[PDB]
Amino acid sequence: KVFGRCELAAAMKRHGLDNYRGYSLGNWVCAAKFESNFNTQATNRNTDGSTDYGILQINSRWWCNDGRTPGSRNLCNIPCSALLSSDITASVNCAKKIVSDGNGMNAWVAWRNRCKGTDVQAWIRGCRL
Repeated sequence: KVFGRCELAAAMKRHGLDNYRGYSLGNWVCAAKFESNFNTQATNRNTDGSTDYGILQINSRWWCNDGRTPGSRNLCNIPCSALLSSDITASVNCAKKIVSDGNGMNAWVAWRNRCKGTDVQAWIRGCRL
């Protein structure tokens, strides 16, 4: 599924991500925009042999099981394929674990390089939330 911007904002808010770990909704929408272009089906191989999955590009070395990643810990206890569903529940639940792991949203490369420190409120401008 390719979400619209406000569509994803609404879903993320319903699932409790606005201000989760102190990260405003705009931070999570900006992260999704630059990680996946709001596409639940997005996948991208990493050099270490892991792959990132879904709207928040969750990695198969630590978080989800894809059956082909050396060193995989599956800390979200989910198949990586679950993170590609049109239903974002699994991605949200796993993202909550990741952002709680110590370094906050810095886990998300694209957030750190493209969202952190910017006017992230713009990402929810116009939305009825």
